[PDB]
Amino acid sequence: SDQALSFLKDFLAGGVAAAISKTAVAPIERVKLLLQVQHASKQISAEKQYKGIIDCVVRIPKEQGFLSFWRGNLANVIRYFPTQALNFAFKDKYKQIFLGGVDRHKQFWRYFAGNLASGGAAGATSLCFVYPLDFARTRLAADVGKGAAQREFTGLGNCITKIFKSDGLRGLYQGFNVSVQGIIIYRAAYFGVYDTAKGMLPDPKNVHIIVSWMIAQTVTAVAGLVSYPFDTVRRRMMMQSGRKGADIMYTGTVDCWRKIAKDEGPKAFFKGAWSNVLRGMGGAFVLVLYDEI
Ligand SMILES: C=C1[C@@H]2CC[C@H]3[C@]4(C)C[C@H](O[C@H]5O[C@H](CO)[C@@H](OS(=O)(=O)O)[C@H](OS(=O)(=O)O)[C@H]5OC(=O)CC(C)C)CC(C(=O)O)(C(=O)O)[C@H]4CC[C@]3(C2)[C@H]1O
Repeated sequence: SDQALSFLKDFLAGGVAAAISKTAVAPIERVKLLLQVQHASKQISAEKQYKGIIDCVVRIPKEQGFLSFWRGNLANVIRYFPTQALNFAFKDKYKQIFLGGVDRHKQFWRYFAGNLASGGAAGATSLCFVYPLDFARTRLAADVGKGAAQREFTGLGNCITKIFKSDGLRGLYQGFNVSVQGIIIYRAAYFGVYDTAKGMLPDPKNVHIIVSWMIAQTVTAVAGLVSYPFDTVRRRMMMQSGRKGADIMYTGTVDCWRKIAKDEGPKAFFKGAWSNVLRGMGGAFVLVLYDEI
């Protein structure tokens, strides 16, 4: 060996691992979505909206079947491979266009900005292609329907083809913009918090290693909380595609930040935020157990 098809078995493993953690936490990921976008559903009346996580998981199995926890999951397992291909293709290029020729230690802010753009551009590129999967994934999760007769979509494939035959690609991509704003916010917080933090803590390796994990998670959760409102409006807009007239609670991104803060208050933006913290730590934790011989 020295060129034994090495580069791709990682790819397979990397995707197989991704599939496993996503599927493991798919149940809580669905509860977080429901709580997040239920207030804007055609199915969930006001007298069906869940009181929280427990209320939700205690009711879902009975309402739609135990397997419904995995409703919309398929897209989670797919997305990995197509996304990854696109990174091998642009991520590096973006790094050099924006971070090229700048020394992180002698230009902190020019590195902060360049790195945002670097991640912002790449994210926008990948989204551009797999966004639809996130769309379907989110639409299906919100499908609180019971039988295939009280179900908005009979699946991912249908969900895609349906909305399209209803709004072309425009429907399938609602929330795009704000999700791109969100990504930059996520990244600014992720790093912003890791820089201030790297100093407030002992970097001489002296800090067990497991404590190092819990802090990485801590940082992933903080970053995820700061950009959560953006995720919230993003999802709320996805909900609209296909809903021709009447119920249209939102018309545009601004129309969304608007209605919410008004009708739902200053926090509706964080509906599912805690659930999303659990989903994230749970996932990172699954990747831990996964590393078995
Ligand atoms: C408005 C919002 C909220 C805040 C920002 C994003 C993410 C958290 C942002 C995030 O993940 C991004 O952040 C990572 C941390 O800095 C960055 O890694 S890094 O380069 O190694 O630093 C990831 O890049 S990648 O190159 O590895 O692939 C990047 O992924 C993308 O660009 C994924 C595309 C599918 C978009 C990805 C993701 C996740 O972690 O849950 C994912 O979908 O998998 C998004 C969920 C959707 C929201 C939630 C978007 O709705």
